[PDB]
Amino acid sequence: SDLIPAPPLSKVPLQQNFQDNQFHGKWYVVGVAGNGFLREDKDPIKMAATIYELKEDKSYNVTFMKFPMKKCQYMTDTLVPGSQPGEFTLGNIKSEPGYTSWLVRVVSTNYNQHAMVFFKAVQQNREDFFITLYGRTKELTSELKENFIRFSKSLGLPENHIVFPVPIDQCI
Ligand SMILES: [Ca+2]
Repeated sequence: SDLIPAPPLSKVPLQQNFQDNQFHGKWYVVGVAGNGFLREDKDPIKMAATIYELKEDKSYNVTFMKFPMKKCQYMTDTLVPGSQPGEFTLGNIKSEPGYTSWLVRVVSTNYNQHAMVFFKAVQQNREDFFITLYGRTKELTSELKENFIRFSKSLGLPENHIVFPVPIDQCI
């Protein structure tokens, strides 16, 4: 009853010279892909803003809709500095009563338009991973979306594990 094994970090690019002070602010989740959820027809992933606040200790406070982003419930957690700039540990992506935490690698960004971010369970026995496509706006180019499908598939994901939330539903 297990998941598609997570890729090694060797297959995941890291944004070089990551600028933490340009990555802060509001990002929309334009695309989500992962091994741990299915493209539900009658309960779709909602588009939600994610807020990054940069702290003086170079952590971020991050505010986001709880995964898997089907209920209009938000949480705040912390991105703690990882091995390099642009890589972090995140404590939680939802209510997690088990021994669970997340490695976060900013794969690519241009700060003012798009980002792609990789997440994988830290725990040795866990295979959970996902990728988010961030937009400063609710819409991104065909080119940016196709590149997200490309990256997502490169990590073993089939098409039914890749979703683009409708840039609508402010969770009324
Ligand atoms: Ca946790």
